[PDB]
Amino acid sequence: DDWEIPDGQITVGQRIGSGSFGTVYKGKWHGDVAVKMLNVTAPTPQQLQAFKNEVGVLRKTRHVNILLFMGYSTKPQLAIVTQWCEGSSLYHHLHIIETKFEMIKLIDIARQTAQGMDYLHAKSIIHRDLKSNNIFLHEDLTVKIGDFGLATVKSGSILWMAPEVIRMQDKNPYSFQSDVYAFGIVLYELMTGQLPYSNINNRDQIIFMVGRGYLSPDLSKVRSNCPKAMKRLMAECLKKKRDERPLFPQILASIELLARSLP
Ligand SMILES: COCCNCc1ccc(Nc2ncc3cc(-c4ccncc4)ccc3n2)cc1
Repeated sequence: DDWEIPDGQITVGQRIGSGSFGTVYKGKWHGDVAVKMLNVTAPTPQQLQAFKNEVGVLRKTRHVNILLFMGYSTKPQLAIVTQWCEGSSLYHHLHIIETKFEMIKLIDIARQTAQGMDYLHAKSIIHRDLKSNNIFLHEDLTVKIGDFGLATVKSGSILWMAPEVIRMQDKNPYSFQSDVYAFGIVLYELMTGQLPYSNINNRDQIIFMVGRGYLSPDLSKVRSNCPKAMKRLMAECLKKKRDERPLFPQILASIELLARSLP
């Protein structure tokens, strides 16, 4: 298959954010789309190789809970195109507008997010930048997992980084478990309506402490009706040492099981 999208086809619109390799806009191409895109046609083989790699990953993802890849432009500017999510990111809902989701919808947002990752990890893909920001909500109902900028087979966003990633020896601290840890921090975002470590106000300290294992999210901050199995599961994903964290299959199952025992 060739998903290259010929020149002239796209009508690019309003700015949205600065994604890993460039700038996102709303655009049009057989309907509303998103277009992540590098503004310069000065594209060094560092930029032009990242792009080639993101596309290579996006083109292996066909799942309800992964953001639908649709195609790529080379000319005029480098561009990647995806489905447009009516509803914005999970970050926006939880922290910007403070949407008070029902506890069942929370558990489902978790369920679904886990499903996407599980699918991703079976396809042998490490997302490497999971976070509410990159989790998008479709008609406020369905979860779509986003920015594949960093992502691979075989960045000033710290709060979702496992300690070994904050630490650094290997060029390869990333694993399915380092993804599990970021997922851990999403469960917390969802169960607390809050980013972790708000008592601390100094970012560099957060970095140092997490990596050492002095800081770790305050689970007492969960909502009352948060099930104690969900409370116990956050703990599994947030376990300081990578080897004690469960992979997504067992996480799904646990969220599934706990969804069943539910008022
Ligand atoms: C305070 O109120 C603000 C109003 N919200 C505006 C709004 C609404 C919806 C979106 N939706 C949307 N929907 C999907 C999006 C996908 C990517 C994205 C990022 C990286 N790679 C591919 C796509 C990036 C941004 C995306 N944004 C954005 C802003």
